[PDB]
Amino acid sequence: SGAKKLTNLCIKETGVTEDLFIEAQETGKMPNNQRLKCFIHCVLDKIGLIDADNIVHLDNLLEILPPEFVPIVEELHTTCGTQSGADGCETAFLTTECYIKTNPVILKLLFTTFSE
Repeated sequence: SGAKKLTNLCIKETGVTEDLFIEAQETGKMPNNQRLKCFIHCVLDKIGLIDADNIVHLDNLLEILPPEFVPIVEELHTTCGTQSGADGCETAFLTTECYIKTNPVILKLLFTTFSE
């Protein structure tokens, strides 16, 4: 139950609440709440996708994932890269906003996954 274990830890660590996830899903617009930004950073950090300098390395998934995920990961990495904000949580949020614009199908499924 890896993804649920990860989600649990990051919920407890950031204080994100279910109302924020419901609002993102029901409105299609992630709310600009710092606890949601930091949850997203927490998830990226747990998977190893953002480093201590707040640079995103989504291309890491390419050595890891089955070939069927390569085109999707490559497109998100090349289109979005690192969308830098003032700190790690802002960078995670801005980069994920770019991911949602680039591949809404995949990001909507991931949001249901990494949700309480």
